[PDB]
Amino acid sequence: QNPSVTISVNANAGRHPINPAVYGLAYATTATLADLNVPLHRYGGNNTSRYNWQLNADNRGADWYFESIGEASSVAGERGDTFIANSQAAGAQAMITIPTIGWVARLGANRSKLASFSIAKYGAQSGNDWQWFPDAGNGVLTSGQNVTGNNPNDANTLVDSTFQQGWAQHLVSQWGTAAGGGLRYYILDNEPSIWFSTHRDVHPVGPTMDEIRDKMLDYGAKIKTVDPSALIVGPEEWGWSGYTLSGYDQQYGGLHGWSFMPDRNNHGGWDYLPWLLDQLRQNNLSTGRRLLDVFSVHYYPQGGEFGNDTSSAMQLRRNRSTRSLWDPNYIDETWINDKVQLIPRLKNWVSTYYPGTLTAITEYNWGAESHINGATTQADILGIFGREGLDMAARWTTPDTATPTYKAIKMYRNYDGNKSAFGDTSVTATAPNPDNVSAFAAVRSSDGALTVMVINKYLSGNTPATINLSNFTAQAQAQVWQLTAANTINHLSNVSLSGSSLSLTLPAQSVTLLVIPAS
Ligand SMILES: [Zn+2]
Ligand SMILES: [Zn+2]
Ligand SMILES: [Zn+2]
Repeated sequence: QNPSVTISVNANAGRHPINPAVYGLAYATTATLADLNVPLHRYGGNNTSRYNWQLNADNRGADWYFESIGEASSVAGERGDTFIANSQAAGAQAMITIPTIGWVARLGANRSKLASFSIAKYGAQSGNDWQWFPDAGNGVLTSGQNVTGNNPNDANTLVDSTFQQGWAQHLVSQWGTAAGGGLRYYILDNEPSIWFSTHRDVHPVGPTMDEIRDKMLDYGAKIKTVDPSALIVGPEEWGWSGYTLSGYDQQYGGLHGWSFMPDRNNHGGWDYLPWLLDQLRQNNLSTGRRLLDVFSVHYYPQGGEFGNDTSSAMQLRRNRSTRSLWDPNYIDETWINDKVQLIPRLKNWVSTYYPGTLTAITEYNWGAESHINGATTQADILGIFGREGLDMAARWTTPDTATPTYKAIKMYRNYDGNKSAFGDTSVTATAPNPDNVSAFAAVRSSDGALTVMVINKYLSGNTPATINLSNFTAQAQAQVWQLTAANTINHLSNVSLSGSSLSLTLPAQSVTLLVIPAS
């Protein structure tokens, strides 16, 4: 039905390891972490920036009327300990976000809720938590203008690095050091550059690159001192603009155009993250101690695919927009309007401004989770991650178990229900056009088997495909597992060799895994 495709896989080219940390997830259950066989679990997000560990509570920020709400438990840090217990109960490494913003939540009498923009204290506003906290306004006047001189102490308390160090001490005491099997990843806040938006109530002015640098040096030292075996992750920036412009400049730009970036101008025209990395590198050179271990950013496509729009046009965009993660000649079809090639960009930035620093995308989501288009896209993302050498990744939230996207992940980490996974040694696999059909390959170390994932992104018609192998002696038959809109991981009939190649027909919008044993 569709034009035939030839995919060549050379087990001897592009050889490099695939860190299983690329299959990371945020907010999943022990059951899911175990079923999907994911080794990384992330506790992060907007509210985690306002978490007070001694009170065991946080502020929802712009997400929910800037309300300070406590957890049921009054035990300092139980949220974190419960998160960690659930993670290792599934054999997964946990990541805990440690506030750096300073203003964390505090509570009222008997752990009662507090609000940063009390309507009674600041006047009528365009929004409020009418159903659960009517006095909690959205911080916007009826005129549409933001409320301004609000007192940050209304629902918060100013804390510092020594305060957070205490949490690290609590963590190490309860779980041990990282070297001993305790918390391995400490994340420094969340999307700091846009604190002036998400955490407007407590940080109305965007942070300069100086203040983000100082906070990482400061908070990073405190944590390393408590646990030198632990790994620090940051800066968790939000997206494109936050890669070259500090929060101060992003905000300034929004208010006066982009003809003059003050913070950038005071730093020799340097780009934000490159400068931050270089700045950390210099400090590492002066003290001889590494404070940052993993360079992390978040990335969500901007063309509108993040959501549930499953029209043909959007599905096609999802088939393409995925290039922004690796393709150097792909201009993002959005306001970004530039060649982002994320992973190569992150790798080059680390290699150029702070060698030895790992790379990660701690937040991403291409949408359409309950739709096959979302699954082919997710499977595409996972393949790209392993091929491009991303060190770690954390999908923003875990897809529902009934979803086809959930299976897409499973196709890589537990396709047979036996925890069998995609290979750990990436090898070259080239497809003539990833937009309609992409492929990824690797060689498993335990089995020695060659695993080849083929994604047919075409919206209709069967697609005949032939896989040509190079430098791999395989048995006469390759196993086949497949996923389609039928939302079921099917174990198809084996396919036979025809020398050093195998052919098969690929259904439209499908994820097929080929397990080719060695010898
Ligand atoms: Zn600040
Ligand atoms: Zn304690
Ligand atoms: Zn400076």
